[PDB]
Amino acid sequence: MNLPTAQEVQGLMARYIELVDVGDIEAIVQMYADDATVENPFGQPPIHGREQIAAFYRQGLGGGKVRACLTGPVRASHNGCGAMPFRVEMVWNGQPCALDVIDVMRFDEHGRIQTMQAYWSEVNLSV
Amino acid sequence: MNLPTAQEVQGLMARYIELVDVGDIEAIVQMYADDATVENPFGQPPIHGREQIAAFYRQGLGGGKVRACLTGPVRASHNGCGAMPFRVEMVWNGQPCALDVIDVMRFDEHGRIQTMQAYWSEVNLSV
Ligand SMILES: O=[N+]([O-])c1ccc(O)cc1[N+](=O)[O-]
Ligand SMILES: O=[N+]([O-])c1ccc(O)cc1[N+](=O)[O-]
Ligand SMILES: [Mg+2]
Ligand SMILES: [Mg+2]
Repeated sequence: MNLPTAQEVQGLMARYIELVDVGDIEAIVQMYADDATVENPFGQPPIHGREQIAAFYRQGLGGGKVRACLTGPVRASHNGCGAMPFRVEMVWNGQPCALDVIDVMRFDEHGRIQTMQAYWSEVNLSV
Repeated sequence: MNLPTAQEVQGLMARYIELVDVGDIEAIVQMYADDATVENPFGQPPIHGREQIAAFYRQGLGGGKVRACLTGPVRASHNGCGAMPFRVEMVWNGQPCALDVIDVMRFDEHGRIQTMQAYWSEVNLSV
């Protein structure tokens, strides 16, 4: 595809959450542009490139026991960007916990994620 | 205050929604830096400065019949920024309607909104 339309952004961002929810690290990485950046949480320096991004998702999702679901609709733009609210459920030293997040994404002219910014801070974590 | 902490960002952004919900145009404008920008929706060129911002809110809220409420928690950063999901309820040619929005804000070193970006597109509008 080219620069995704608003409807395509909504589909791609929902697909991303699906891949996080099942923990398909390789499929997530494929959604990113080869030189994409991730800022997690927003406020921290970006990581760069598919290998660093793969390392990120392997760390976050490789231990298993992670689920993610949209908590409301994707809000898309007409310039290939969008924002979405979701909750990540995991386990903290064996206890269930949740993290509320908003991701902002910009897609490139091939429909790949160029930038991801994950807004959250520690008070978005609940035990 | 100085650059708001994560907790202060959560308070300021929730306060903003409160002021939108009651329609206090003057109090909203006061939350913005004198030279702030608003991008509504994200993808459109910014408006600039408190007068243009006041004109924006007078247009959006001056006709009355607008409510706004968070639909989930504010996601704040440690660098004075945050993102929040909310729903705006209004009336379209006399019929109830809703718009789902995510605002991203950056605050300045005085606790005023420097930039606001409102993510939404037409399929976030429901009649
Ligand atoms: O660190 N996180 O929990 C996180 C934040 C934003 C995301 O898009 C995905 C994840 N994750 O893979 O879990
Ligand atoms: O255009 N809008 O509905 C809108 C979008 C983002 C906002 O922070 C506020 C409003 N509003 O005043 O209604
Ligand atoms: Mg490229
Ligand atoms: Mg200033």
